[PDB]
Amino acid sequence: MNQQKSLTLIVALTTSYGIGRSNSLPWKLKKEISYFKRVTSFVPTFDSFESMNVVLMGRKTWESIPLQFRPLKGRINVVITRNESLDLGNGIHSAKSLDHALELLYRTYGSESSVQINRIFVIGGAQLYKAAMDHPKLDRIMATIIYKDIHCDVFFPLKFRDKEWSSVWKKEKHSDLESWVGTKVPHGKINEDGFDYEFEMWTRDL
Ligand SMILES: NC(=O)C1=CN([C@@H]2O[C@H](COP(=O)(O)OP(=O)(O)OC[C@H]3O[C@@H](n4cnc5c(N)ncnc54)[C@H](OP(=O)(O)O)[C@@H]3O)[C@@H](O)[C@H]2O)C=CC1
Ligand SMILES: CCOC(=O)CCCCCOc1ccc(OC)c(Cc2cnc3nc(N)nc(N)c3c2C)c1
Repeated sequence: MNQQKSLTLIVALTTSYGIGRSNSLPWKLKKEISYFKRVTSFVPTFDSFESMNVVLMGRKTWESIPLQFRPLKGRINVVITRNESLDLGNGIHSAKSLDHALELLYRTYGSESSVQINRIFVIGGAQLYKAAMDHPKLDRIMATIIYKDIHCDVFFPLKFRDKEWSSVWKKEKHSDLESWVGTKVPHGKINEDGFDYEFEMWTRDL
């Protein structure tokens, strides 16, 4: 009664698995953010009458996002942090672990609640990504690959695109990415600001 959905991780990362610098992103990509927004917000139309997605994030990611952009708009935010500390949010949820967030979500958004959960995303940062990679329900990574070894000080925790992980994690066809995300998605290299990047979807078997 708690294991009733897969998790999806969404991340932008360099070819060296770099995700962050000096507690922020070290690139400026508005289209890449709009992608993150489309994907994390997308609900099939028939369901969209009553259903919403969830974004789970570490408290350091929470702080990292500019004040203007919180909570992240038409999704259910849950911030994961290990001491019932002092957050202070407009209906904004707190849990001490990934599984405690899941239980809090299923208790709050039940068979009867007006709002119903479609998909659940883990949106960072490295510490929460590491918990999600270890979680038996994670089966999908939405990766934006950034083809530049931009200096980072925080890294994604498991080299899921490298040969050692290649019997577990498989890159899907672009048409399957678009089928999952519900829209046409740019295919191949996109250039904003001196770097190529591209959108990928990886899966593993549960
Ligand atoms: N490129 C991308 O797509 C993304 C990049 N980022 C970047 O990542 C950096 C943040 O990464 P990181 O430093 O790991 O920060 P995290 O966001 O993972 O936050 C870490 C804090 O969240 C809490 N936490 C995380 N995992 C758990 C867990 N399993 N159980 C309990 N509490 C947990 C802890 O809080 P406490 O200390 O409260 O106990 C921990 O100290 C920033 O640079 C941000 O810009 C973030 C998201 C996406
Ligand atoms: C109120 C007006 O709102 C508007 O007009 C719309 C602006 C939309 C901004 C909100 O979305 C943002 C904004 C900034 C961010 O860090 C600056 C992030 C964190 C981020 C970014 N890329 C990301 N990209 C990927 N592939 N994955 C992530 N996990 C991710 C993550 C967590 C998200």
